[PDB]
Amino acid sequence: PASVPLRTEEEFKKFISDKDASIVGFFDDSFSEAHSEFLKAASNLRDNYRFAHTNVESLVNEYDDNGEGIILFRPSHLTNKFEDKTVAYTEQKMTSGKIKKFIQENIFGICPHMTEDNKDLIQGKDLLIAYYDVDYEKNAKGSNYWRNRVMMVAKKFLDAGHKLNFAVASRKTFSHELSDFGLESTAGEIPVVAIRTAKGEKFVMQEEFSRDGKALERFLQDYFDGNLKRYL
Repeated sequence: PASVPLRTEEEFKKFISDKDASIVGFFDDSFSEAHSEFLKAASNLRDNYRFAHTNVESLVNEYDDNGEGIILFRPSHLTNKFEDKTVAYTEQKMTSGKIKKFIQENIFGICPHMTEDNKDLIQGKDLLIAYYDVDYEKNAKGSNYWRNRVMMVAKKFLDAGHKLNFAVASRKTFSHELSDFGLESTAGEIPVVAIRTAKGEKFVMQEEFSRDGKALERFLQDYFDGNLKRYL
């Protein structure tokens, strides 16, 4: 069961309401070539993402116009003004390789919440993390407050040419990582920020994170300009 069959709208809504993203296939034909390739991708990536599919007419018709589509659904608690909750697979042809590329390029969006479960999928490319009291069980409000400030800045640099990934992470859960950056773990609300490049260079924001996001903005500008001393 690398992909969960969803036989009802209750089941589909239940599936997509998770704290992790959903990759849902919509096929009126359960034996199509494309349904086959869907299941191959689900099988290859079964531990990395949550796959489901459906042939429920009302659902396939809602999400696709040709009886053959895939929608990524981002976590509803992470919805934000900078991207949408859904991303439809846009290619005409469906292969497992192409479904794999699609999910990697799209599932996380601009600034995922990095967790113990997804951390190895977020890490590895040049990456800025903002560490603070991320916790959507007890602190949804403060979680969003800071993440929206980080995203508003990220999106300005992304919209310009710049290539860098962004994530928010619990300063607590990832306390061991902080020492790599000369940072300490606190219960504090105000984020600390460090970049690690894929090649291993580390850059640590020095100024306190201002609510107006301009400290983060100055840190990123300096990073891209190459005016930062690397940390160690």
